[PDB]
This record gives sequence, C-alpha cells and structure tokens, in this order.
Amino acid sequence: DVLHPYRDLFPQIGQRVMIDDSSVVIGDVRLADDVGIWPLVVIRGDVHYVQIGARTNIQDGSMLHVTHKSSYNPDGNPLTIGEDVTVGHKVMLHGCTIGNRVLVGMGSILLDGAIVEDDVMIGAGSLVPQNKRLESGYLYLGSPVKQIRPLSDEEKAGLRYSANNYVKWKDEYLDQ
Amino acid sequence: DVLHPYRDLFPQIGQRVMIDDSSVVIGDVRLADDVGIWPLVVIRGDVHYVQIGARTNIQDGSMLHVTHKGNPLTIGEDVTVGHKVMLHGCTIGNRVLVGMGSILLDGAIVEDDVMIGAGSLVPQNKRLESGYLYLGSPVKQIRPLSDEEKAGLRYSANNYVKWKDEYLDQ
Amino acid sequence: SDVLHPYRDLFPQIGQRVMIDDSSVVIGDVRLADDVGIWPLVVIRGDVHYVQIGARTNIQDGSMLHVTHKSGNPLTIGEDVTVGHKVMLHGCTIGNRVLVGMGSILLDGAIVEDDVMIGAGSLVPQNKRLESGYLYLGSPVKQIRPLSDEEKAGLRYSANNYVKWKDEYLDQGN
Ligand SMILES: [Zn+2]
Ligand SMILES: [Zn+2]
Ligand SMILES: [Zn+2]
Repeated sequence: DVLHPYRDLFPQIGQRVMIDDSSVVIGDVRLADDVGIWPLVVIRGDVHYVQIGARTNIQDGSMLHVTHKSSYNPDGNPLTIGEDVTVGHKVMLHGCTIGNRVLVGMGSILLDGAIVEDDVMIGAGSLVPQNKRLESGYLYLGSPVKQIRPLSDEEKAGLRYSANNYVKWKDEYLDQ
Repeated sequence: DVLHPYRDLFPQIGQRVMIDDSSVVIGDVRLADDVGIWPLVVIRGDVHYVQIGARTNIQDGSMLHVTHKGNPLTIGEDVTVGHKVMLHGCTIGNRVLVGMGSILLDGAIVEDDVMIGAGSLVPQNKRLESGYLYLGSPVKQIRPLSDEEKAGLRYSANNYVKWKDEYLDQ
Repeated sequence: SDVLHPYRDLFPQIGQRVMIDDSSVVIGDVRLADDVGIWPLVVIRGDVHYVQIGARTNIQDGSMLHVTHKSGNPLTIGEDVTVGHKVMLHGCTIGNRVLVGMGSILLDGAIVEDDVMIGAGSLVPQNKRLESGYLYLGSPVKQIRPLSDEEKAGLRYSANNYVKWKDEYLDQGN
C-alpha cells in the first residue's frame, strides 16, 4: 500500500495522520499527530531517519530523503522537520533540519546540512545550499537563496494559519 | 480511481479526454474536449476550481493547484503544459507553451500566443504580454515571437492531441 | 506491480537484477541494463523514440525521463550513472560515470561526456555539450573547474552504493 519497510525499520504514525494512497513512505519515518501527506509524495527514510513534527503538511509531489553515514560523513544527514511546518508542492528536502512554523515555498530545494530556524519563510523555486543556516524570522528567496527582509507580524502569524488550514483540509479528506 | 471528489465537487470531463491511470484529479476540475492529462500528474481543485480549455495537454509530472484560502486556476485552449510544470492559481490564455520545469505563481497572467522557456519562474501577479518569449527565474521578456513560432504553438497542441488519441487506442 | 506498459508494439526490455518501484511508470521502448534501479514515482516514456539506460545506473525518486518530440532523438544514459531526485532528462545523452544533481534539468540534444558532475538544481540547455572531467553548476550551467581525483572516484562510489541499496529492496521483495 503506502507504508513500506527498510531493513527492520517501519514508519511510525501518529493520530489523525493523512497519507494519500498515491504516495510512498519507506523505512524510519516518524509522522507526529495531524501530519498530512498529500498526493504523489515520496518520503524515504532508509539510509537514515526522517522525523516530522505535528501539524506539518507535506504538499503534492514533494520528495524527502537523507544521506547515509559515510567515512567523511559519519553522522550522515537525517531529515528533521518541526511542527506547524508548511512544505509546498514539489519541494525537495534532503538531509536538512527545519524548525517550527516555517513555510518552504513550492518548488524549492533544500540540501544536506541546511538548517532553517523557526518562523522562516522561503520563496517558491528557491535553492538552499548545503550547510546553509537560515536565521529565524526572515524571508529568503533565490537560487541560491538570499535573505530578503524580516517577516511582518502578519506573515509570522500566517505561518501558524497556513499549517492550521492544511490540518483542516487534511481532515476533510479523512472524513470522506 | 483517477477522479476524486472534494465533498460535493467532482471533475467534469469533456469529449475524447485522456487521463493516465497514474495521475490524480481531485474536486472541481473542469476538462474541456481533447484535453490530455499525462502520467503522474496531480490537479487539485478543492478550495477553488481548476478550468482547462480544449485541446490542452498537461504533460508528465505536472502539479496544478489553486490559491490557498482566493484564485481559481484557468488555462485556455491549445495550451501546452510542459513536463513537471508547476501551475498555482494563475491564468493562462490560448496557444501558450509552458516550458518543462517552470513554476507559475498565484495571480500570474499569461496572455495568448506566449512561449515560456523551460525552467522558468513567473512570479506572483506577473503579466506576460502576448506574442513574446519569456525565460529565466524570474522570467524576463526576451524578444517577440516570430509568426513561425507563434504558429509552432498551435502545432504543439495539435501534435499532442493526436498523441493522446493514439494512447487512447492501441 | 504493473510498472511496465507498452506503446503500440514497443515494450520494455529489462536486464538482470533490475528494480522498478511499484509506484513508477515505464512506457514503451525503454531498455534497462543490469543492476539498473528505478526508484519511487518515476516516469520513463519511450514512445516516439527509445530510452537506453546503461548497467548499474540509478534513476532516483520523482525523476522524469522522456525523448525528443516529433518536429526526433532518443534518451541515452551510460553506465554507473547517478541521476538525482526529481531530475528531468529529455532527449539527451549522458556518458558513463556521471552524477546529475537533484532537481536539475537536461534538455534536448544535450551531450554529457564521461566523468562529470552537475550541481543540484542545474539547467543544461539544448544541444549543450558538457566536457569530460568537470563540474557544471547553475541555470543555465557554467563549467566551474576540473573534478578532483577524489570527486571522480566519488562518481563510482555513488553508483556502487545505489546498486547495493537497490538490491536490498530486491531482497525484501523476493
Ligand atoms: Zn537522496
Ligand atoms: Zn497550492
Ligand atoms: Zn517530452
């Protein structure tokens, strides 16, 4: 179906979690409560784990992976996502770390080692370089991304609103 | 199966429409005649509707959605939507070619007879003048299209129409 | 399980120890050499022309592979090649031991020579030739510098790792 194993590892699911039947979730993947996985999304936590916080939405066509533990990269790079996170359509997340209340614009690519602090907004089609740290409360855009400006109080609030909205849209589908 | 409902909203399909079994069409999605939806495509018309004109092709990997809660998705006729194209709450005229891998954001407006180079990013609320070539991330007006090119736009739609009628048969 | 689809009279040619995720779509004249690994939600369409993928080459999750439209040109990928996540390949040619950075787009007629590295999210324009032994980055790509010996070695290690990971999935299945 949608949940697949890798070695002895199997996805750990929370409450009210949605995972479209057209998506694929493999290995050590943890989905906290109210997480919604939309259509044609792939989350492969095989060579390392993928942890996703509560009320976080992974939108249509997104792709999530990690990097294996190697010689110069003994720790490898697992994928960690906080709560109230909005991951846009066709986003590419790879071995990075995302705090809480963050919005990753559709079409963006976040590479290994990148760290996105809380209350951050990333413009669509952006590219976040490896080991790039995004300072909290700002808006970044571009390929490679550049810090554009602080977020308005409205925009910060929008981060929470965005997540909630998706939690709701998620529930409407579970209700069908 | 391939057509999913969003409460009381269900896709409306015209004549000779092609939808791959691997693609997902949800909610108020309106497909005119000869529209061809290709492999692994997702079209979501929940919070708002999605309307796609006649003889339009949505190639492999595209993702079509509307403006989150504020703007429906409208695509004209003879429109060629390249592979892995991202269209979000925008408005596309007739005889338009959206280069594969492009991203068109909320409120963007593409007039008729326009060509968008592959891998482009059309920012939010941006309008593209008819008869021009736009390329880049964010796109820039490159130059005007020759009559020959403006013609090639219609021929692309035509070719893909035959292309989808072929999959429908053999 | 129905990943293999035909197109007219053309049908996929599969080699040895080849993996194709059940969520992926392979259509028409697609030829997969030994140890090739087709990952989740990938689409490979060899209808108006064929697709040839050399041995030990990996096509990562969400990639889109197609050939040139009539107006063609087949898609040819060498051996020990590493095609990154969500990469778009279209009527181009890739030599042996090449790593295509995730999110990149390679257009019609592009020719990538052996031992090459393309940065993530790059765009290779039509008929563009990528010279052997270099790193290319950007949209559109620019020749940055020669790959070091370690980097070249890295190309082989990458293909090797994906061949193993592929077999682990083949193991869990069978
Ligand atoms: Zn990866
Ligand atoms: Zn959307
Ligand atoms: Zn194509």
